Amino acid sequence: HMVPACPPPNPHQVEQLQDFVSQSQRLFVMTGAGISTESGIPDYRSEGVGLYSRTERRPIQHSEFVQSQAARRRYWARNFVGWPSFSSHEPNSAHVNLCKWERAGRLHWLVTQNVDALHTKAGQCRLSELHGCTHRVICLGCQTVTKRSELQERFLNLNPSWNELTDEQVSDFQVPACTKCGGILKPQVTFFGDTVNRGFVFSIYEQMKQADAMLIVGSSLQVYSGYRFALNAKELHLPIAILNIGPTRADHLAKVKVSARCGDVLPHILLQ
Ligand SMILES: CC(=S)O[C@@H]1[C@H](O)[C@@H](COP(=O)(O)OP(=O)(O)OC[C@H]2O[C@@H](n3cnc4c(N)ncnc43)[C@H](O)[C@@H]2O)O[C@@H]1O
Ligand SMILES: [Zn+2]
Repeated sequence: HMVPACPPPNPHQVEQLQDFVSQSQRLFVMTGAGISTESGIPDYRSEGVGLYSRTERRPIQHSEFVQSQAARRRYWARNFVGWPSFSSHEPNSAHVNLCKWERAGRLHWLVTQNVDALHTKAGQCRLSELHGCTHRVICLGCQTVTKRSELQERFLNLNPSWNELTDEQVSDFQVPACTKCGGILKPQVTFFGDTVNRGFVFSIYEQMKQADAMLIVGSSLQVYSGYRFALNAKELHLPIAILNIGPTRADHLAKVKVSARCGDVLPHILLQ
């Protein structure tokens, strides 16, 4: 399964993370793909187990999606097949506990790199989805945003022989067009080489200014899109803590690092 193996969790690290969280009133939290491996969603870079470490998965480049009809067909045919299982994943105790922390007024804001909607399903309201969400679809022509669940029905009517990975296998596969303008639809996620909207970025940094600490959960921070927010914490003179099984790009900035499954540790952190 998808959770990398980890030595047994060290109690002293756990204690230091508690003390970190106790010192905070306005925690800024960043999560990545490690917070959803316990929900059955694989991560990308866990050594020996992530999609890029262990498999032939290559992300799609944005510019190829935008410039090639055939690339769009291959993308969408795979996304169509995977949607019923992908859409059925549930939040795990880590997402649930972060939502508790928000209810208690101790989590100031959370940013995720994940596109899986799990923080939303769990009920995290003070949330930014840094890379978007696969449950939303956007037209490249008019910017209208629709629900992915609604697109599925449309895929079924257009490709009824698929209800009975190369260009040849995808020939009988047609992609629904935008119903407002006839333009190209895309999952409202940040593909490789596309960049996050600068006003959105700027609004997340604005939430940081009032935090008093940062916690990173379940990200390698290898992608600059996420690591920049740890850099920003350091510029704000915020203490940083990490709860992550493998190494991260921010390990040198952290005051406290807990190498442990996040669903084993978070339920133990108390707010009183
Ligand atoms: C634009 C897009 S969607 O980019 C995606 C993604 O948003 C982005 C950033 O990736 P990430 O940091 O979210 O994911 P990854 O680099 O795979 O790191 C996940 C980390 O989680 C750790 N981990 C694994 N399961 C656990 C666990 N249950 N408890 C605690 N630690 C865990 C792993 O050790 C690993 O260091 O890169 C991709 O191309
Ligand atoms: Zn449109």
